[PDB]
Amino acid sequence: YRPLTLNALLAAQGVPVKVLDCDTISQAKEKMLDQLYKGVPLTQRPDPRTLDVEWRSGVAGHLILSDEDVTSEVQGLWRRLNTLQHYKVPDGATVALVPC
Amino acid sequence: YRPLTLNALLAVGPAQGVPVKVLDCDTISQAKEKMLDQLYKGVPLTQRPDPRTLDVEWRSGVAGHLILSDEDVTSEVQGLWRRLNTLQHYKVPDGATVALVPC
Repeated sequence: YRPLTLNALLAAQGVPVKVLDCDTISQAKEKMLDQLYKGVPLTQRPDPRTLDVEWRSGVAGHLILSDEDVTSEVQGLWRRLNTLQHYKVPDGATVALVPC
Repeated sequence: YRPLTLNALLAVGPAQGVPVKVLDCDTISQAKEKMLDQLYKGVPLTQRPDPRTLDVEWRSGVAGHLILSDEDVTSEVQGLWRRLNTLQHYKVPDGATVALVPC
């Protein structure tokens, strides 16, 4: 259970967000929302489902992260929920919440 | 990987069951497809119900009349891993009566 800190954006300026590398994308997204909306009135906060999680990697472009996609580990009838470690998200990664 | 034969019925309309060979490792979706193809043998595609409009009902005197699905509250979990439900998951026995119910 390695902790990480994300540089979270709502898409200009990044905010630190404490997460674990074994958090699912859903779990990490909650934690990001908690920091990013802290100063936003209740009535102005979007529904989380209208946002996607976008990892803007340093050197290799942007990627939408989700709990289930073409990358998910499958073994016969079994499937693993995608985590931050699954995607190889490093400590200090810039991650944006973007219109879905 | 045990073969099973189900006693398959339609739940609407007026011993009535027809035999359907399945595998116990078939998903509910897969079992449903095999049940429709036997029950509706001879009936053109255009005269068959959309499969998504039917639920699979296992009429057990022991477990109850259960609606079976590929994914539900009973699905096996292990950490972050979830398994699709099969006939073996529900422990549907050989010769089980299973109905297709308008859904």
